[PDB]
Amino acid sequence: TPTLIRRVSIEALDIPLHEPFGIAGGAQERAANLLVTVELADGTLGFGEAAPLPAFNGETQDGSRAAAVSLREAVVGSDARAWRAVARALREASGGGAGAARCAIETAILDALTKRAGMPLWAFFGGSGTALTTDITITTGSPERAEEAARRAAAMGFRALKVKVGGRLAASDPARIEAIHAAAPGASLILDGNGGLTAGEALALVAHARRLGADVALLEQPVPRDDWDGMKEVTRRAGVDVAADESAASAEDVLRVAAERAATVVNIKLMKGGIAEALDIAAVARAAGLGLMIGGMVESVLAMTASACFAAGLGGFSFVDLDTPLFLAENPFDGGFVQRGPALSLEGIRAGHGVTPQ
Amino acid sequence: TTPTLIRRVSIEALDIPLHEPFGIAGGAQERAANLLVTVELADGTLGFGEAAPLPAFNGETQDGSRAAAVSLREAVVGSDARAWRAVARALREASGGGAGAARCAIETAILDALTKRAGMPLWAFFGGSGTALTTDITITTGSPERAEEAARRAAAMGFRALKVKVGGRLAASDPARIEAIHAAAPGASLILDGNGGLTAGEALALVAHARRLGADVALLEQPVPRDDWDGMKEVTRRAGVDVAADESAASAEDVLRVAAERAATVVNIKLMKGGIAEALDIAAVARAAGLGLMIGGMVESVLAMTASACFAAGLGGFSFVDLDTPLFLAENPFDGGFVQRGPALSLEGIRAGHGVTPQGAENLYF
Repeated sequence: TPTLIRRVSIEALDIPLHEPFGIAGGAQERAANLLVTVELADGTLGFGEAAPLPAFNGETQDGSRAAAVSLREAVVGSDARAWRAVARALREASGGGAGAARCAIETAILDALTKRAGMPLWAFFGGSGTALTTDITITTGSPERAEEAARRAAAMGFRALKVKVGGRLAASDPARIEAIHAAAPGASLILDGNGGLTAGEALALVAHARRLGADVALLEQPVPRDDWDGMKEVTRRAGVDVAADESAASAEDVLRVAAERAATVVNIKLMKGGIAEALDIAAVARAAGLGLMIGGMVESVLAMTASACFAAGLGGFSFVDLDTPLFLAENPFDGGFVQRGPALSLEGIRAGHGVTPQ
Repeated sequence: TTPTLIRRVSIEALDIPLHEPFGIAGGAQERAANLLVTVELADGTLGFGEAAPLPAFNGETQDGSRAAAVSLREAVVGSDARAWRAVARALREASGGGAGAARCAIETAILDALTKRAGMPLWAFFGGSGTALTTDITITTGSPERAEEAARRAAAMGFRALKVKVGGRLAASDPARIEAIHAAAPGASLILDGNGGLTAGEALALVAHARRLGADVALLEQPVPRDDWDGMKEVTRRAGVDVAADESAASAEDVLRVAAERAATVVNIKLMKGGIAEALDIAAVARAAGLGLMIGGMVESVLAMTASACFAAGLGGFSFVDLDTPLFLAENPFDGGFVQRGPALSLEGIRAGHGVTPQGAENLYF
């Protein structure tokens, strides 16, 4: 059987970070990710990315590697056509953990499966469209640096801006939103708390934004997941859409998020629990009445093209937050999406997710 | 020219004789009055689908479905088969969520063409969790004698699960019907299917009867009508066995509600109620909500049935398989599909699409 999985290889994917559009970078961070290569018995190669992020859920580069080395056995000798069974077997074999290693494996599998079929991964997911419009992140920091980044972004076509708020440097938030809004007044704002706010603090921030004139399109995970009360409060009161990220870790979370009104939008990420889980979270969310958002960790072109294919294929996504390749200094890959400012195009992808290592 | 654009959709009569009429709660089908939909791609790939509307189930007819497909042609012809979800979304919107059987035919024919030209079996497309299923078989309305008979024949062929139709014109039969069945197939699990032609009162009593005869009633299926939500709730609470929503679970939305209201513990998913896209969403909401999954159908040939088996076996996770209508048809106008060995359905020989091919047509180009 030409689809049996023959080998799973794992190597470093260390990709330097820079600030988009020229600006002064600083101390030089790197995205410490992994490239997973799945090889079928007929020689087909599929490709996936593990982008673990410690600050999001404690997963790490070496930990993901050790994870995939372990899962390797449970995958080798299985049929790639049995993709959902393998994803199940991966889940059982990791105790439900190690979401980024499993994501890399499932992506590599589906990439191999669809590319040998002559099929684009966007079509596999449904091909509702091939075009997305992404937001771009305004990196935390000065009121004056946020001004300049809002300015540059607007200059390259970006009309939707995701602004990190709270936590470290939170006293500056009001000034930041001031400067960003005055710099890019035509621009839409996503206020992303990453669980860093009290309910009261997030309300005051939205209220200040709107009194300025800013179109606040969305308030993202303002309070921590365990603050169900804060999530319900903010959703009830904000008068804008509120997104669950941490509060939407499973399909069972989105039923709860729906039934309690803890948010109106779900941020879905492939890296969190893999493609099988993410496909279920999206159907439950759409059934339950909530808006759909596609996101990611700090991902190269490979993992983001994959997310793009999922979102474009499934259709019906209101928010797209897939800007991470703009923050990368190098690109070790051929193919993938085509970007024109916020405009993302998958028209050109004809086989799997179309990304291949140079 | 893009190979996967839809150049032509045909629709033709698919009339297959039933040996005996297929009796449900107030409804007999004496012919399967279905349609065959053929989608042809620009590269020449043919994809095949089946509309099996069942008037007695939800009011769709052969001719209603035929006219609906024709009205929908523009949402289909000239569209890319790679965009199957956009096509289903556009059929669903131009239909208002009606015309389920026509929409299933079309999405089935598109997916069939998309996968076959790609050399991908449909069960693989759906997830490939397995390639084998075990079907129940149905003991349809009539005397308590032709049921006694039917139950022994099924038990001998290997059927460990029996679905007994109940209610309607002949509901005095049911209590004895179930006696004659348990005695003849003592190893057999039972599904009592009401097709909404009962009250709660009856449903619960009819269970209780069966329970104390020693019968393993494994499921009570939709005993009350679709908009008796209180009755579904009551039977789910007091029955003591699993309850399936069928008529009450036509959208993923209904399934969320069925879960939250505790109106069933099981969902009967059919490709034909709302098409394949609707069905994918319902399966996910159903496992999310903790509901068991049942894969069922209308009165379908080998074509729509194999599509369903590819769906259920690809997805994995199904507790009930009720895919037994080809057993009731006096002919099989198709080659390929699942291989059947009594209750056993095998999909291993399906190499591309659903593997089914046929052995005046409405013809639609542009």
